[PDB]
Amino acid sequence: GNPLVYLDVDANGKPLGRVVLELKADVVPKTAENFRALCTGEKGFGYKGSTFHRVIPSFMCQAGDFTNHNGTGGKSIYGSRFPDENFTLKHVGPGVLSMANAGPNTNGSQFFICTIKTDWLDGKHVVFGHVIEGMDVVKKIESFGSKSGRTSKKIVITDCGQLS
Ligand SMILES: CSc1ccccc1[C@H]1CCCN1C(=O)CNC(=O)NCc1ccc2c(c1)[C@H]1C[C@@H](N2)[C@H](O)CO1
Repeated sequence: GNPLVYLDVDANGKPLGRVVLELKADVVPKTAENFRALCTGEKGFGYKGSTFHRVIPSFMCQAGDFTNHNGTGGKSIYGSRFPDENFTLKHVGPGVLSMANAGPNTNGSQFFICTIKTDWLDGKHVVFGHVIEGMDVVKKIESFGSKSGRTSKKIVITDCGQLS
């Protein structure tokens, strides 16, 4: 079946709660596996201790640059980049989990959680899961963003892992 993973998120060193994500290994196994392993940290690196670096209200919350912490970095469990697996899943609404990229076939570790339907990203960003619970925590994160993407508090994934 599909993995269930979690992100525990702080704002300025104080807990916001837990986001639980289903990873659609049934549709995008390579993309799901990358995220799963970055949550557990089992390859020796991952999301623990990294930030939501770009948060745009009424759009999405972006994270996963655990190398440069500024939106330029991150890496996959396979290497520095990996191909777009498929575009079967669509950006249908709030809670969609999708890969950030620098154009075709540049998936690394950066990802975003949508807070609206972002259907204009269909065919460009690989969707690979969704929020199961903790959408209220995603809304808390969203509230510290701005149209520029700059956050008013430092938003950190303090812990993350796999539930099943
Ligand atoms: C910025 S609002 C926005 C507006 C329109 C479309 C998309 C976006 C936003 C919101 C949703 C996702 N997203 C974007 O994806 C923007 N694009 C980046 O932020 N790109 C940085 C980025 C991503 C992945 C990777 C690297 C660098 C590095 C490391 C490794 N992966 C590879 O090797 C390539 O270089």
